[PDB]
Amino acid sequence: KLELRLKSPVGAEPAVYPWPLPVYDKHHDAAHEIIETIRWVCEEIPDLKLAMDYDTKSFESMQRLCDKYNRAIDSIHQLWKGTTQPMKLNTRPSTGLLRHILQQVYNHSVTDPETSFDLVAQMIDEIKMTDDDLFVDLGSGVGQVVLQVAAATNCKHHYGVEKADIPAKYAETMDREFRKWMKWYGKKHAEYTLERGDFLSEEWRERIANTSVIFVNNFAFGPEVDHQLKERFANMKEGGRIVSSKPFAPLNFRINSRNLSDIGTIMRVVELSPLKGSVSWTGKPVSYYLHTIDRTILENYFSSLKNPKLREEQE
Ligand SMILES: CC(C)N(CCCNC(=O)Nc1ccc(C(C)(C)C)cc1)C[C@H]1O[C@@H](n2cnc3c(N)ncnc32)[C@H](O)[C@@H]1O
Repeated sequence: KLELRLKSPVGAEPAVYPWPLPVYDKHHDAAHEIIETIRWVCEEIPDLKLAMDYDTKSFESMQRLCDKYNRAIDSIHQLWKGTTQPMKLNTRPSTGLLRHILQQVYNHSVTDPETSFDLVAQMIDEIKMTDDDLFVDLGSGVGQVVLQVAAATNCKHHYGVEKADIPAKYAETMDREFRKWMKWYGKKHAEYTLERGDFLSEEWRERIANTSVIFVNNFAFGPEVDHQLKERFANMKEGGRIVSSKPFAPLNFRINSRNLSDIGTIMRVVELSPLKGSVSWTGKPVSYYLHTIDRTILENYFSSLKNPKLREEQE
């Protein structure tokens, strides 16, 4: 049992990798996870970076990297017992670190098969959230978007619902791995829960109604599903928000007597700035749509109906 070990910068149990190092997929292996972990822990701790071309296929070369990191850590834990203040323990991971952490968790969780990551990141920055908010990802897969958002924001709670057996199972793991690795790096996340469920179900009806921020990746959703979703969103509170990959109402909705009951009567819809250098499987750059529950649109229309002048114009 030849092995490599990395010490936690905050004294959690060490990460232990068997030799020879496992490959995760055609683009990810333990070797580079190790290397990358070291680089990121160095970003967490400037002194560690100060204190610190490799052959990822030589055990001795890789052990010289680990020992060197591990000694630098010991040395840093000593420095903190002195007057130097330890790394503050309650912080959120930088975006960079979070990217690594999520890659790492994926690798250790999903054993059989994240440009989204960058998009989600853009959305986290545009969509201000606070401790008032409840976030849900509808059709949450293995959970990566809940985890990312839960790591980055103050929402009071974050949920993901997913109905298929496979992804839901991985999600149970992704949850354990995530908490484990976040403890390893000494970072906080907001509360979250990843659940099995169908978000079209009667329980979810009320839950959708009380959620203030919904992400849903509905591009390939069919008419029936998008329509059922519209009927769920109709019950949401003023200022509720939905971010999606396909808009649930037209962007220039003009309210009139034929379309009174359409969901565009009750929501502002905007196209969100795309991410430069993004390109979907289609070939077109990726755009995203923000809907904000705003029932003043319907109010003003009905006001207008009462005003004979404004009534004639329309008419
Ligand atoms: C492709 C989507 C939908 N989703 C998985 C995607 C993983 N999560 C995201 O990608 N979130 C996200 C990403 C980007 C944005 C932006 C901000 C718009 C860019 C917003 C949200 C399919 C999963 O839904 C389940 N699923 C499908 N239908 C249901 C259902 N009816 N009930 C429960 N789960 C369902 C399926 O079983 C499948 O497991």
